[PDB]
Amino acid sequence: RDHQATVVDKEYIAPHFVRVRLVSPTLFDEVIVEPTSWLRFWFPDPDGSDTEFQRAYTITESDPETGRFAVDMVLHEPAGPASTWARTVEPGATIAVMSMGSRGFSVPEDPEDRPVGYLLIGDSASTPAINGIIEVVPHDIPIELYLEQHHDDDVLIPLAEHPRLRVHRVSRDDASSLAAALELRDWSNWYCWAGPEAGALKQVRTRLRDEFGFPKREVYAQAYWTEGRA
Amino acid sequence: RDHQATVVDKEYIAPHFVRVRLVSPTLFDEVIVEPTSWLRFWFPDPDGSDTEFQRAYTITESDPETGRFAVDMVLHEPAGPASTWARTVEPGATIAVMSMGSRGFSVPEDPEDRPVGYLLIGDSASTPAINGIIEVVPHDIPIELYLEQHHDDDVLIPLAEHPRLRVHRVSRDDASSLAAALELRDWSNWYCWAGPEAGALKQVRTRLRDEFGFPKREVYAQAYWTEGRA
Ligand SMILES: Cc1cc2nc3c(=O)[nH]c(=O)nc-3n(C[C@H](O)[C@H](O)[C@H](O)COP(=O)(O)OP(=O)(O)OC[C@H]3O[C@@H](n4cnc5c(N)ncnc54)[C@H](O)[C@@H]3O)c2cc1C
Ligand SMILES: Cc1cc2nc3c(=O)[nH]c(=O)nc-3n(C[C@H](O)[C@H](O)[C@H](O)COP(=O)(O)OP(=O)(O)OC[C@H]3O[C@@H](n4cnc5c(N)ncnc54)[C@H](O)[C@@H]3O)c2cc1C
Repeated sequence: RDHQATVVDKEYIAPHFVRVRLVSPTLFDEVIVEPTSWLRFWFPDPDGSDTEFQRAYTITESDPETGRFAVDMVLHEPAGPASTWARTVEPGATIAVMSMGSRGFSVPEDPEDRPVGYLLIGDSASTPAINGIIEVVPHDIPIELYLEQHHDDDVLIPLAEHPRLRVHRVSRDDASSLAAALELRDWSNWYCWAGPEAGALKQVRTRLRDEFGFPKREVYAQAYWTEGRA
Repeated sequence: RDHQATVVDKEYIAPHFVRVRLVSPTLFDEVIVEPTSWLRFWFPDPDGSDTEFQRAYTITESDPETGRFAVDMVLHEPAGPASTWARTVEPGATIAVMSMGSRGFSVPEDPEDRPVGYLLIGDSASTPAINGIIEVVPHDIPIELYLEQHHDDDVLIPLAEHPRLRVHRVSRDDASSLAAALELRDWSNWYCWAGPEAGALKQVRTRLRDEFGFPKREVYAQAYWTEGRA
């Protein structure tokens, strides 16, 4: 079930990173926001037709009592309907939103059931999701963050703070760069959350399973976008 | 004159080796970056007072058009105000920086005026400076690199690539270990750049002059730190 949402504000978090604030009073009814919770939007055709384009974006602000919420959107090159929308939308615009397909992230209750560390892999598009994860990881658990870099402005996108976060930025030469940048160490009992580009995710998953020995139950991997395709 | 710099990013190049990225548009108004160029930072008191502590760090990244730059910092043991800062600083923090007393490294333009080889001596603290040197040494000039080792993780600190680079690692038993490790060979017309610990440098200089026959003008020696002293 979709809901209509009205844009109320727009803030430039980084030069190519736009936070769009909306309101949808019935959206969060029985829908609890978790780390990496996301929404489907039906974005308008920039060229003016009635065709709409469904894209996914992570929730970065939420107030269930008012239905106010926000999403952070990368202004990527080349552009698409959603990033064009982020660039040009003004408060007062409306858009249909839906919550369906989103599984949350959670740290186990028992400390002795928790991973001995989190391996987070993504880029600018999954930084909202990864930031939500970092904000809930206990302070005594280390975090190895790998961010595939596409522009110099990427370093300006704010990251969540954590006392045991170690950040690694990866220059993308091809789809093999992200998997090759991963440190070869002991990954025993670690948990991996990966939301990178589709072509890079393929070679990342292969490395996690075969070389790093990650079990399936300790990996969540979803392609957040695809190079050269919608 | 100092300039205010804002921290924009932090990356863990090695487990005890942190690259801190900053921005300061006015810094590169009168500063030209050369190999081994360094800056003076006024680090804050980790204990929370108004006292500041001036320390030197090598420029590893620089963009004069935007004012963005980076330094690589060793997380040493025992810690000091600067390495504590490297461990604990978050993006958005500010710090005063100054360029004063920094002389660069250069290779003679005339090939017949160039050294027949480069003898590079240092450790993790002078590895950013040494890397900058390696990157500009012509491919037909051999490089003999000696790095005094303090921890096993020191081999994880990336070195610059060079077709004629030969690396030698030295375990430190005392201030005499580094000098004794140097190979006794013909060093005629070689050039030496040395930035090790102060006590080790004293005995290195003596061996360069008294035993290896290095002229004073073919040697650059600068102590980068002192054992048991701030
Ligand atoms: C669960 C989920 C959550 C997501 N959350 C976010 C979020 O919070 N913030 C965010 O910015 N993105 C997020 N994404 C990714 C976003 O949906 C994609 O980037 C999407 O393709 C952008 O839609 P678009 O209309 O702008 O471009 P599209 O029409 O899909 O593609 C047009 C062109 O732009 C390229 N392109 C698309 N995205 C990128 C990109 N990041 N970087 C470089 N090039 C790109 C494409 O390769 C293509 O060539 C999420 C994806 C998923 C699956
Ligand atoms: C021109 C110049 C450029 C330099 N560039 C760099 C650079 O790019 N990256 C870098 O990491 N360092 C660099 N150094 C060395 C750095 O300035 C010293 O390590 C400095 O002492 C660090 O300041 P601190 O506050 O962390 O420790 P301090 O307060 O000075 O000393 C605290 C304690 O830690 C010890 N200690 C200090 N440094 C080290 C060290 N490397 N290894 C082991 N023990 C140490 C000291 O002996 C002392 O006991 C440079 C020095 C010079 C002169």
